[PDB]
Amino acid sequence: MTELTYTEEVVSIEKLKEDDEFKTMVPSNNSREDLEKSLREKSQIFPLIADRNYVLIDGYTRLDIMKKLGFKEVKILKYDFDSQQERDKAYELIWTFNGVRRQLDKNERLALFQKIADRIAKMQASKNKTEQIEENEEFVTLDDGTTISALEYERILKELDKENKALSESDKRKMAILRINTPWLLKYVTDQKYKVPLDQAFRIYTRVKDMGILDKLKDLAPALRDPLITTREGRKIILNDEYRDLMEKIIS
Repeated sequence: MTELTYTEEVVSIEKLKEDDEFKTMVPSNNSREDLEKSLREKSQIFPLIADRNYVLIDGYTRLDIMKKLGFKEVKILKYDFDSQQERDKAYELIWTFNGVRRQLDKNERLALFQKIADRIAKMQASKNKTEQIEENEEFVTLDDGTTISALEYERILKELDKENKALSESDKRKMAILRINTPWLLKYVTDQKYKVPLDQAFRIYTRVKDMGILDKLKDLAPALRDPLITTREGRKIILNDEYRDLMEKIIS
């Protein structure tokens, strides 16, 4: 992978062009007032991240705040690549500057992590097709035709977080297995509405797959599946064995 280079410069605040995808990459959080006073008191401590053509990659909230605070010019890091052609590079920057961020809870960074890894996967299926064994058996098909195994996806995760500063070894493997084998289940961990813990979601996975009822659970009606999963009360029914009879009933 080519090395990323950039230069530090100051530009008119209106010179920055926004990319609606990058604008919505990072899950909404409660950090606005945080970097609102930072910019209020001591102005710009950190520069924003832009590409060669001044397309904003990272710093959409910060830019919005500064626009409203009268700021006329903003310090940036202009990287020497075209985000519209080398998206993969923009994707990496957004992860680098957000995955470790503390203002983001574990579930919001996981949702970002997946959003990133999914992008990188398509970026590699468009190059390879143009220019543990068990884990390599299962595959998922993204909304573009890009298919991939739990193994490849997991290796992609590691590449994005080698020093495990964002997640742990087992967390990346748990997430990878869920992402490929049971996407509908991962969404519960990713959904802002639920923020179901990963490790808890994975316990449900291994559990329901031992009972041979992975598909019954997946095919359950939302009215029944949501409460059974997004609630601690519901998980007991799935996890604690003294509730087998109830579970079998819920299933059908």
